[PDB]
Amino acid sequence: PQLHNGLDFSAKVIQGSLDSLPQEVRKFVEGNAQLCQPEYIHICDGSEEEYGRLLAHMQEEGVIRKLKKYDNCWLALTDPRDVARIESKTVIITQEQRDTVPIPKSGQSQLGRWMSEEDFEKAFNARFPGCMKGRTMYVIPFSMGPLGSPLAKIGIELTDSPYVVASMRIMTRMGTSVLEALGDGEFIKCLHSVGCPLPLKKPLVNNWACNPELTLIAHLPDRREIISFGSGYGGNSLLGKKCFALRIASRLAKEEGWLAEHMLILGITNPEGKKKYLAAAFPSACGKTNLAMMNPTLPGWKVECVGDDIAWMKFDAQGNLRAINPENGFFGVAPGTSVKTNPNAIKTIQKNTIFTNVAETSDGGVYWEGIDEPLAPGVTITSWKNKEWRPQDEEPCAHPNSRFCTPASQCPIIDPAWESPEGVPIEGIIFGGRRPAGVPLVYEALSWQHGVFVGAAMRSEATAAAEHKGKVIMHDPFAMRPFFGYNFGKYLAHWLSMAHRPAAKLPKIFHVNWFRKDKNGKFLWPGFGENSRVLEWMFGRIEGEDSAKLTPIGYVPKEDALNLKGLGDVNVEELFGISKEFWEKEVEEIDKYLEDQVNADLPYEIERELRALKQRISQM
Ligand SMILES: Nc1nc2c(ncn2[C@@H]2O[C@H](COP(=O)(O)OP(=O)(O)OP(=O)(O)O)[C@@H](O)[C@H]2O)c(=O)[nH]1
Ligand SMILES: O=C([O-])C(=O)[O-]
Ligand SMILES: [Mn+2]
Ligand SMILES: [Mn+2]
Ligand SMILES: [Mn+2]
Repeated sequence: PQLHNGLDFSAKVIQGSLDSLPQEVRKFVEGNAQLCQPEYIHICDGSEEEYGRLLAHMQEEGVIRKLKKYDNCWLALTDPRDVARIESKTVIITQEQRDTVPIPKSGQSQLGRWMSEEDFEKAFNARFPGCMKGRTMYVIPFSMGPLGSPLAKIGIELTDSPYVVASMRIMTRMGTSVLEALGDGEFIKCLHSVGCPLPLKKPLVNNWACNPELTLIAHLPDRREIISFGSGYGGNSLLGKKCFALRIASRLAKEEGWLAEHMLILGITNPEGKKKYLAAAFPSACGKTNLAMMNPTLPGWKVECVGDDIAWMKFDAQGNLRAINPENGFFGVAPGTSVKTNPNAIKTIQKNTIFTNVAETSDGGVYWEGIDEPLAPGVTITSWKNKEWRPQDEEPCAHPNSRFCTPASQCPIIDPAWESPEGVPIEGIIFGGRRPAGVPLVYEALSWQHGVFVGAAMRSEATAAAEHKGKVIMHDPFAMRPFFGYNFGKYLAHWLSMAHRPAAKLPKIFHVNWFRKDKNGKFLWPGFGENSRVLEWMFGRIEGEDSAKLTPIGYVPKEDALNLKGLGDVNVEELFGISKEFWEKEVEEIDKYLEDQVNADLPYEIERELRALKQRISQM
């Protein structure tokens, strides 16, 4: 079948067989092996023996360090330039720009970066040829969602980073059994490279292979391809997560009639023995993980975690909105995690966990801002910059977007239906973001269409999860601004169309704000475990309790309708204060944003809600 072989990479396979691969999978492996020119090919089997060799490899290359204080925990330190997502270098390629983003009326679009095929071809050909020279190409077969389940989606990620392989083993279901389930079926093509071919032209920082200058994360939904170059950080390199399960999947969901959202899924049980499931979309670094693992302070209440970041939802034959968590672990923000804020996370991350960019203690432990644990005398701290660090410096010991990567099955409060292929029934959806002023603690939408408008109007302070600085209040509708895989106007019409479904049991929609501050600049709400008091009110509202009061922005709890026992000091007046002056400016900014950014793709029912809210505020 060949004249000089040349295209047969069988001699370079150090684990597995190209013969054992399905036809379309081998073509994908061999085609990119010809282009990237790796020295070795490793077909992953997901075994414990393989994971051990990958760790020892990384440890011999100075990529990770063993945290001897815990059981099978490891620390990785990255280049300070490769620490988070880069929204400005995350592009979607479609034939028509209108399929990716609405055509803005004035400025440029904030709802996604579109790039033509012709432009991406030039960018691709300038990066990937020979990019894996001297390195191993790992072939990761992985499933998003329970293996063998009909709703699960399968991908193949090619990467030259063992750090990516080890993280994908935690965050997805990967190995030989996925190739057996895939067969000749369709799979999502994922290609990743750190962009540092050997021999090294440039010296690496902290032994972290990356190419910041050429970083590009590209999505080709028409070709079911994800192509990532230059970055090793999880959001850019774990292509099953944000790239697949949110950006690519949101477009497939639009085409197939389901939903892919940036949401946690939890189950909450009340003292009367009743349990309901809730989903919550908060922007990055705005509280999803802490809410989904919450230890409630109300007696008789129990929270269980289905997932903390991504939800795939679909109406069943009975009209229930059912959700699954397609992920296999948690990729959570480390700073702020303590026994008092998220004790269930502390119990989880003590074994089989990979930490990135946190501080190391001299006795083999971890440290970060907000850990709230004193160290023993003589224990010294090494910062994420691999330097000596004292508590009286200015640099934090851990990067603000440092992460743990831990298996979901180790969480003490993991929900017993978290791997159920039928999903869990959602009865409530929660929106919310970081708003230091104006936005009350919690309110309830007036209808399904008003609730969609509430999601579309979400604003929040910038965080360390992306490249945004200044804590400026940005728009982040549905917490999905960095993750839309298609036109945001069509996304809104997709959400609105669910109210047309026959026998659809539409959940209630709430909006919360844990982050409101007083005149002094400190938080008015204790949050974390105390957020169970807000969830209690939502639970009763779903049951139909008459505990709400009508306001121009929606329903708020009645007086003495929230359980505030054990606090008392809470300035309830400022937690639910609705200033006409604040909200007149808020609707103006929402109006200017929706008019410019969504333009002719803005559904009329969203504009009608904007006009209705503007009228109710003027009547105050
Ligand atoms: N004041 C206050 N801070 C909170 C609360 N919940 C979480 N935080 C802090 O906000 C930061 C982000 O919390 P996470 O739960 O990790 O945010 P996330 O939504 O899961 O973010 P991603 O994983 O990037 O999607 C953490 O450092 C927490 O300490 C809260 O209820 N009140
Ligand atoms: O990493 C995440 O979950 C993010 O950036 O939202
Ligand atoms: Mn997230
Ligand atoms: Mn999280
Ligand atoms: Mn309608």
